[PDB]
Amino acid sequence: DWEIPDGQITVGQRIGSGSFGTVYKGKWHGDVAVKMLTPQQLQAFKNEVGVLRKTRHVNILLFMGYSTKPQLAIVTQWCEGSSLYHHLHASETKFEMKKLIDIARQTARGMDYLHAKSIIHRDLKSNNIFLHEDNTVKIGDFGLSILWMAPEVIRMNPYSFQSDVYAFGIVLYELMTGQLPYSNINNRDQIIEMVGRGSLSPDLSKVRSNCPKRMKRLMAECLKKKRDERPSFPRILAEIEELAREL
Ligand SMILES: CNC(=O)c1cc(Oc2ccc(NC(=O)Nc3ccc(Cl)c(C(F)(F)F)c3)cc2)ccn1
Repeated sequence: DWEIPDGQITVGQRIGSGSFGTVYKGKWHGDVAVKMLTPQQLQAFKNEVGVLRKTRHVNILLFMGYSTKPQLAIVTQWCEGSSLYHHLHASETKFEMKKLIDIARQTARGMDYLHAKSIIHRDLKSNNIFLHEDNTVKIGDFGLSILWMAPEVIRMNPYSFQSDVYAFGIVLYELMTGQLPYSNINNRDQIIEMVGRGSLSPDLSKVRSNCPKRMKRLMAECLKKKRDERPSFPRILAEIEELAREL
């Protein structure tokens, strides 16, 4: 069992807070993150712990334990650095194509793993891909998001391995263009209607000129409106892993 008895974790700096939990930096045999949940959100707690326990993979945020006294707390490793989102869209940081692809490859490894464990992420986006120490991808759920929704998710079960695939295609888009899709649509409501209705889809011409042919192909395959035309992560992982053998 992975329960951590009361009194063992030293709870430090409050890191961020939301409708569904508050996260602190912690000390428990070194640095951890501690996510506090209110007593009323027990079910959420069990469900989040339930999925985290199912995972042991270098590109997934490492689950370490939980506490029921005196609070509902989830304990993960601590990551240093910032979200892929922050790297791509908030910092003049322009990655090299080799680095971009390596990020794609690691994200794909993580997502491939999650699906192998029968886990649909449901909320994949660049805000949830942590660049631990600038190098290693840690996929988790850091939320406490329409841009990454498949048309079928938009329309309102809509969540599948293939809706995850689509979100990942949108991550690919960000990596390959540096931008977010639909940057030219000032209206969130418009994006929801048009993407749902079929009317709207990302402009793939916005990609870097040094973007690999195999990657533009892949991206577009991940973004297919009919979810059954989208490829699975083993294929995706294999095409990327092949592509990265451009060394
Ligand atoms: C600057 N550094 C930090 O701010 C920092 C903050 C942290 O706080 C966190 C605490 C808990 C979580 N909880 C999850 O991620 N829950 C999760 C749910 C579903 C699924 Cl599917 C998964 C998945 F995909 F991993 F399996 C994970 C995420 C982040 C951790 C490390 N570092």
